Amino acid sequence: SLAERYLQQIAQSEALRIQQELNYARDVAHNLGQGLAALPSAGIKDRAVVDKMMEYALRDNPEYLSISVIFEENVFDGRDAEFADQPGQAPKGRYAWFVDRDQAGNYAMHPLLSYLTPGQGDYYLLPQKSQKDTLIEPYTYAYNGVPTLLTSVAAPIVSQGKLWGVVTSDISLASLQQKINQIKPWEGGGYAMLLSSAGKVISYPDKSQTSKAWQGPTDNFTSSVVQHDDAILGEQALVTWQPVTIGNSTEKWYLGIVVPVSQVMAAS
Amino acid sequence: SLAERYLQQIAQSEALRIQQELNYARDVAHNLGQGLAALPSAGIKDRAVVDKMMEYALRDNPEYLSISVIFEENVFDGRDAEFADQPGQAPKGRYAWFVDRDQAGNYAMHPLLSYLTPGQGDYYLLPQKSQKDTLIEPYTYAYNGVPTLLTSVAAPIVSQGKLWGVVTSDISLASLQQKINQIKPWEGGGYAMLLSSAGKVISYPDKSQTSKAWQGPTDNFTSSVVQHDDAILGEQALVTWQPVTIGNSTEKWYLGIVVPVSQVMAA
Repeated sequence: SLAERYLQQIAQSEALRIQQELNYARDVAHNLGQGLAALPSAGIKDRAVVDKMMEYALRDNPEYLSISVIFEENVFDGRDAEFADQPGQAPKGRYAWFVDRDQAGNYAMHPLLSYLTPGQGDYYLLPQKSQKDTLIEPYTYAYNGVPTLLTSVAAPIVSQGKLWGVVTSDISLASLQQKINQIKPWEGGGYAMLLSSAGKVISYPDKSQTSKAWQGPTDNFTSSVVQHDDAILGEQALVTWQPVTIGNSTEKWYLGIVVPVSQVMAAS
Repeated sequence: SLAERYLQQIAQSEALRIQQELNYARDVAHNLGQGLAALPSAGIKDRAVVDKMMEYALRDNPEYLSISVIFEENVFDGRDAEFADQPGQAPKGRYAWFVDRDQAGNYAMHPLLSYLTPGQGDYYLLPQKSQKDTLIEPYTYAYNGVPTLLTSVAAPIVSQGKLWGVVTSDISLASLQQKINQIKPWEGGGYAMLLSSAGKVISYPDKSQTSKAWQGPTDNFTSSVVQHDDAILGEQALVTWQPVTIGNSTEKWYLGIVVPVSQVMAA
């Protein structure tokens, strides 16, 4: 049907827009990583140089929560054992650090205490093993004493067959929701929703649903158009899903478009 | 009008896909540039470090022709005078270099001899003046002795108020054409076109129009659908235009979608 193809095409356009936002974040992390891997080749072995490069990347991205960098064991300078148990360092002396902004807006380095533990540390552990770009399931981190729901857009660092580590761009769920809730897919109405790979809510007009498992209408996040009793719109709605993918990832997120049957069938 | 709106939506999706590809190149150049500007701040003043980061950016982008970096005068190391008027260097001893691949496939650094000359050097001169990301009008450079049509995706380096220079990702027009000509906007049929800001043909299914001016019926590059006799399709066709923009560029390219009227009149 012509209406349903048009609806499918709207969903495609909107998934491409949000895909551009997430790829931008992947690119910041991926391109920062390629430059960091060039440093040992050029004879630069000073971890303060990595700190400054990470700082300038965060500086250029004022809405990001932080940038995180994890090199593989010893590959940067060979000195993980010297840092191993010193105060304020990361587990086993690894170059595993992130940069964020303080309450005054100046830039601070903090060690990645979580990077070896399953769950919290998946921003490192999952892409380290797959060597694939990865949109990480939503989780929580306290920045300046404020619990914050976020995702990480993680990019393995691969060059000349060698894994150098992982770089991530750390993105608040709120900032994503700010873009998704602007989407008005049909004559200034309807709404858009965004779901993770595991089907966790990234953005839904009922913010109380954030980070929770979706328990609703999808038939395996189909591209087909399906009619549902929608609680946000309070009427019969048409729903279609489109995938969102970054870099070389094989997994995906799902953008959903929801429009009222009344305004669609009636426009005909 | 529902058919019109769908056609417009198709153009918007195809435009977004091309725009993602051009923005990937903008990002390569922009993000390298931010890393390079960090280096003096960290005490690195060795031009060989810049060489290596450029090489690693090109290595990660085997399809690109080269990556070019032009620093502003003396901003990296203050030593331009020590490199000035030596053969093998760029004009005035500037850090102005590109990296490319040999016929053997290994990486070589070459000076940007043209960075101050109007026309050939616009990849530097135009973004240095506007300080905006810029899709450079298509031009020619002899890589390894072979004239090649390319565009440069140019990203001025700005950090904490200061212009540090310009980085560019240099892309062959052939690779862009190879992507535009796979676009089949309708049922597997029709085609897509790409005009530069100046109306030069970036991509048109007749490649002999490449880089030439477009003396065709564009309606102020309107989203509005317009009907025209089309030579490529050989029938009445519907045309619609959508902008394509990178970074903070104020200028844009235009993707045109062209589909036969007979197949749109179907539904």
